[PDB]
Amino acid sequence: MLILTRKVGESINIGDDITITILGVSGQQVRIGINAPKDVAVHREEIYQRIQAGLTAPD
Amino acid sequence: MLILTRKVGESINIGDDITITILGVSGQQVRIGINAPKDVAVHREEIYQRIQAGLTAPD
RNA sequence: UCAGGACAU
RNA sequence: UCAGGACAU
Repeated sequence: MLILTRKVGESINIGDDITITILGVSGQQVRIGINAPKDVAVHREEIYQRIQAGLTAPD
Repeated sequence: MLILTRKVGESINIGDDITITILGVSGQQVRIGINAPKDVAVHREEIYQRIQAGLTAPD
């Protein structure tokens, strides 16, 4: 686990092929971006539960 | 490239072993959390430049 | 901004 | 906002 603080217009990184960018905020909402190869997956925590059910590609 | 707009307390996911959470905001600041194995790296964009200089894991 | 592989900025 | 593998929340 890691925790750190950032502000709009800055970035964070993961692995050696992933990047994250805080595009800005709108009230409690926070617009964020993600940059990774299609060799990996990325979704909301909601959609992730449909995938970790036992797969990475639908029927 | 992906873009999301979610608020404090929400979560997002990457790969099959990474998770992200938005702990909250303060004006323009945005405190964030990350959860991944030590088999991968995670730092802010500032520290990432010390790593991509020729490596991906500290001493 | 209700969910996408797009900064719509 | 100071930099860590910790929500210090």
